[PDB]
Amino acid sequence: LKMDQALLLIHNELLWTNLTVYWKSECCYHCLFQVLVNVPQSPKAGKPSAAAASVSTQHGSILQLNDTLEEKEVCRLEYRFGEFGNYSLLVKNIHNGVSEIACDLAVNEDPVDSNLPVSIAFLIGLAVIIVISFPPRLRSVDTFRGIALILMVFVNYGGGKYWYFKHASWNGLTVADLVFPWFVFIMGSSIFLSMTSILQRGCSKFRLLGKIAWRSFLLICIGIIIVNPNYCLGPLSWDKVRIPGVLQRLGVTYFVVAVLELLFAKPVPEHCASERSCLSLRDITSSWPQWLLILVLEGLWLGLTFLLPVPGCPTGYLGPGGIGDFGKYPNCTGGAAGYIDRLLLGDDHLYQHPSSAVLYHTEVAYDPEGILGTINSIVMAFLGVQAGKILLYYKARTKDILIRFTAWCCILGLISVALTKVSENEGFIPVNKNLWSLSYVTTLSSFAFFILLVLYPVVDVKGLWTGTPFFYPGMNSILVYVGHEVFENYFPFQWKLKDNQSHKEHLTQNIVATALWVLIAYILYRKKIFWKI
Amino acid sequence: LKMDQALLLIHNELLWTNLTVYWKSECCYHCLFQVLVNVPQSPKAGKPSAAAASVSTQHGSILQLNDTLEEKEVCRLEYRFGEFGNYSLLVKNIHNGVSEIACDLAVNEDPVDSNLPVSIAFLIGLAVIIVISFPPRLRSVDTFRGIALILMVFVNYGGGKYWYFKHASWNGLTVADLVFPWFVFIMGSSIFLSMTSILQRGCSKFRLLGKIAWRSFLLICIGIIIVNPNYCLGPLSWDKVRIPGVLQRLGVTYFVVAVLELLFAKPVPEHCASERSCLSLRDITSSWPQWLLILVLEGLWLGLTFLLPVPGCPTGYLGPGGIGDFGKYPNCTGGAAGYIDRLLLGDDHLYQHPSSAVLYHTEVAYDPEGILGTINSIVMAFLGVQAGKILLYYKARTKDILIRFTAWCCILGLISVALTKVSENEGFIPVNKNLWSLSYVTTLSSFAFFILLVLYPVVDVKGLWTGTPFFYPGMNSILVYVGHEVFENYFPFQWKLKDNQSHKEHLTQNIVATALWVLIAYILYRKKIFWKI
Ligand SMILES: CC(=O)SCCNC(=O)CCNC(=O)[C@H](O)C(C)(C)COP(=O)(O)OP(=O)(O)OC[C@H]1O[C@@H](n2cnc3c(N)ncnc32)[C@H](O)[C@@H]1OP(=O)(O)O
Ligand SMILES: CC(=O)SCCNC(=O)CCNC(=O)[C@H](O)C(C)(C)COP(=O)(O)OP(=O)(O)OC[C@H]1O[C@@H](n2cnc3c(N)ncnc32)[C@H](O)[C@@H]1OP(=O)(O)O
Ligand SMILES: *[C@@H]1O[C@H](CO)[C@@H](O)[C@H](O)[C@H]1NC(C)=O
Ligand SMILES: *[C@@H]1O[C@H](CO)[C@@H](O)[C@H](O)[C@H]1NC(C)=O
Ligand SMILES: *[C@@H]1O[C@H](CO)[C@@H](O)[C@H](O)[C@H]1NC(C)=O
Ligand SMILES: *[C@@H]1O[C@H](CO)[C@@H](O)[C@H](O)[C@H]1NC(C)=O
Ligand SMILES: *[C@@H]1O[C@H](CO)[C@@H](O)[C@H](O)[C@H]1NC(C)=O
Ligand SMILES: *[C@@H]1O[C@H](CO)[C@@H](O)[C@H](O)[C@H]1NC(C)=O
Repeated sequence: LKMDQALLLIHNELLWTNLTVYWKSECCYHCLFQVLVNVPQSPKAGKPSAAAASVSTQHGSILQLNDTLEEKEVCRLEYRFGEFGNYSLLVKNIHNGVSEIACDLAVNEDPVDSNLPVSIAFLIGLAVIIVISFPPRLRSVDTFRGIALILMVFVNYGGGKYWYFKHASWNGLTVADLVFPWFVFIMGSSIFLSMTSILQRGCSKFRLLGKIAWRSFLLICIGIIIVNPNYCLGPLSWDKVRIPGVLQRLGVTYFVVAVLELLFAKPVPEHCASERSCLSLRDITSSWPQWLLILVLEGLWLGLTFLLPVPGCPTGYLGPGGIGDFGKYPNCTGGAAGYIDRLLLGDDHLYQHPSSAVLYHTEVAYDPEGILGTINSIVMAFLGVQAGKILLYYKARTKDILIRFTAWCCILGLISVALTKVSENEGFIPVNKNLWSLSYVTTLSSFAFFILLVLYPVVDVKGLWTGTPFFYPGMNSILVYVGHEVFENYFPFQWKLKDNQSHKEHLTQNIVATALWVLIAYILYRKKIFWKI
Repeated sequence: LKMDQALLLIHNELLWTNLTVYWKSECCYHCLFQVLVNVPQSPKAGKPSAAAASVSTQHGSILQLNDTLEEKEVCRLEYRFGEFGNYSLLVKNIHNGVSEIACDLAVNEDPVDSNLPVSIAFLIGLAVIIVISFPPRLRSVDTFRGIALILMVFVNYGGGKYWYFKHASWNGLTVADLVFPWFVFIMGSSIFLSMTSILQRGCSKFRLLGKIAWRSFLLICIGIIIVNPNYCLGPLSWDKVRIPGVLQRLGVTYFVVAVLELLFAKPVPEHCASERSCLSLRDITSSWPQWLLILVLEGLWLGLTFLLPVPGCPTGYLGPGGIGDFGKYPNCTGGAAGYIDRLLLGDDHLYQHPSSAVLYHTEVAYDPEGILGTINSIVMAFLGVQAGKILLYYKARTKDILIRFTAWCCILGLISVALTKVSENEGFIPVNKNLWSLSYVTTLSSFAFFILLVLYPVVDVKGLWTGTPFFYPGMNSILVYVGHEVFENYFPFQWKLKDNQSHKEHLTQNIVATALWVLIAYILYRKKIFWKI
């Protein structure tokens, strides 16, 4: 018995009905019934036949008995199983009245509760906090980036082998999905904050364009050579290299938004601040040509995804392949993004095993961070640029900045509610990390606005907290990222586990590895070593 | 047919003699005859039986036919085989006179000459040189260390799969063996050069001892955690960790010689220089107490190796195990060093596969850099300290320093000749890297004295060469070492080879990797980034 399983042995007593047991989870959307076990017929009178099977306990189970010769369903039960439990399903015949078939399930051994280590760890963290309590840079931006870094290091090392510290298979939001867009939002803000400071004191655009180009080139080089390939399985060879990647995506969106802001730059007006609703939206109207291009790119993304003809697959398709959507479309994982990507780069230059495979059973390859999602990344980086413009235009009165942050958060939350139709698998556009939906960027940017609204009158102005954890990694992000990608298997971060089937046994190791990375970040702050790409 | 092999098919014509073919290489010392092929008897008249076998071409071959039923040797031939050649051995019966058995060997396909890429590469290097031609630091020490670093990076990546760019199996000296002791000699010199400068300007011994201790601790930590374990094969676990290592050895010898010089330090006498033979050996007589301890440690090493009783093995044994020494002692790879090491640390905490295994066929484990060789490392580091004392005592006249270097080189060369008895496998103490012989340290220190004698009136005084290659890696040694140990499988250094059986195909890749490391060292010099443990 492995993790998230429960031995289910079935006893069948009926004289002459050879039985089939089917299975399907409760979360899987429009999924066919596969097979679990085929119990044998009662060989002799009063000596029932028995079979053994294993059922997953991560989500609820639907179990169907359907016979072998015929189709009439003998029984169905829908129930939820706990980890490492002897459960006993009995199917019998009811003597009273007409002949009837009934199923009774009895627990032999009780299961084991699995959220106890999470509870214990979070109370111990609260107790430790209770014992502990008794060209300027901006503190709030650095604090938020540090929180994103500790979440990324913890989730990428290991979630404790938990399903809610892991990317969802399709059409869902978890703790793991939240981390990546916030980096893009911070990156756009940092673009505006750096660029306004360099253009002042005297500089040339010809000077700055080389810097932008060189940064983009270096990021594209670092991702392909170092981060992507697995160098334990063999020497690197072309026709087997993965070109799409996270650093290439960051580099291309950085190049586009940086050049686009550099072309249309205007000096910041003095005494720009006014009372609320009396500004005349001067921050908005100073960016008049650059909004139009972003609208054209979003119109292109909508039109391409919904209306492009694709051979074999339906023309606009958002669902998974394989078993999902009833196995009518057994390829078509990507849709119109997958066809575009599988006509230019190739099919061998893509990520072989996607997240959707484990539940939806899709054979064909998909890349989470490839082509046609870059447009939405540019849109969200522009939103971060918009936040950065707000901070430097109106920084006389605190009340003004809070009003803009509140209004922007409410309007983005309203559009993401209206598009999502407040569900998970329904609506015009669902929220999905793999396709980089407009709903996805629209819901996480509102959370970023709310988090900045909470932090700014505490960590940055009129201090009530020193923000002491979470800016020490914030200053050095690229060292931490390359460090955990290169040094992942080394001894202080990882060691051999003498029980491989415990959530409890993994969680402490991942927590210690995250704490060690925070300690390394703290040592480098005191030694005043900062590296910037 | 793989590298360094040659297909040898044998034709036997005799009517009734079933034959055995034996094999033994020409370099292997007191080695038994194993089996190569068992050809079958002539089944019919005039229809000879045939067999196929492969013979290695790295060294010469001795081939014996000895029959199966009896013992009378049918024939023997001793010859040298070339790579990838059809050779044809015929054994027949001579009709004339008495019955006689003769063997004739005829070449069907000529072999391929294998030193052509080395010749081509070294002429191309000469042609490139011909095209190219038309608290102070000391330059000569840095230049010598850089040469040692490029040799170490080239040999450790790959020798071109050549036997003379690789450690010898036992009792031998190659290009690969020379690299490591020179680092210890440079290290001892750098100890004296730093220590005399820090004691002047005002300092305390209590201040310096912590620095020495901290450096030793860090080196011991770096070697065990990072350099030794192979982290692709599994997570690290104790009872399977290798404690002996190169960095631990450097750390312990550094601690001993640094503390020993710090205890007995005396200020450098002004106007110490004199005419040759008129100094009264003042450099020698200022170190009077510290010579005695080194003599006691060397006496301990000699007495322990020659006279310690060891169970099962002979009491003082220097030979290999397995097949070597005629298979009389089938264990006893280590001797009295192996027993001492296999009684303290363990047998699981040792290096599993030694260099001697491929030719001598030894099953038992040995560690090249463990316990009881540390004493000789301390002796050679003290010799480097002695060279450093010569440079600062007598640096008024150049002629004086040259006379001391010449005399020291001649006396060490004379002792290493007298001990080695100018042979390879004979003498009282042979030269061996694995046991760290007195002969080994005595012969390489003389070469270090000669190389310093050549470099010092050229690179350091009265320049005729700028030493432009070989000091750029010399300043940063620890970064280069940790860099090639961690980044060994990455793309610019290594790539997939579409022919795996060519010396020519490997050599270019290793040369390019060495040149890239020299380029990285050059970039860091201009950027003025220097790190010191
Ligand atoms: C599921 C997953 O795996 S999610 C994967 C995502 N995780 C990653 O780590 C991806 C890698 N990304 C990164 O490391 C970072 O996002 C970066 C470094 C590439 C960019 O983030 P940035 O905010 O731009 O960082 P960085 O510090 O390099 O910023 C560069 C400039 O911004 C400036 N800056 C940054 N923060 C601030 C601030 N708070 N105030 C003012 N200026 C700032 C810097 O001074 C610098 O300007 P300069 O070079 O002109 O002096
Ligand atoms: C087969 C194989 O694999 S062989 C394996 C061996 N190869 C290796 O790379 C092993 C690793 N060893 C090393 O990297 C080096 O030997 C080291 C760094 C550990 C030590 O070598 P060192 O000569 O001591 O190097 P390093 O530069 O660190 O020397 C430290 C001190 O010497 C001083 N120094 C070094 N060279 C000189 C010089 N020419 N003149 C004056 N001072 C010098 C430095 O200034 C420093 O003094 P400070 O810290 O007080 O300012
Ligand atoms: C089980 O039987 C039901 C009803 O007869 C039928 O609808 C269903 O397709 C069957 N399941 C499978 C997997 O054949
Ligand atoms: C409970 O599980 C164990 C697992 O080995 C099994 O042997 C035992 O038969 C189960 N109990 C019952 C009543 O089946
Ligand atoms: C797509 O589905 C077909 C069956 O309709 C299958 O044969 C094919 O192998 C699938 N594609 C891949 C890449 O496996
Ligand atoms: C081969 O025969 C010779 C002479 O009869 C004998 O000395 C030798 O031991 C034999 N070799 C082997 C391996 O038996
Ligand atoms: C030469 O080598 C080839 C290798 O395939 C072999 O087939 C051929 O028979 C050899 N020549 C002779 C004359 O045996
Ligand atoms: C040492 O030799 C004996 C045979 O004499 C052998 O059984 C043993 O396994 C050898 N040692 C090792 C470690 O293999």
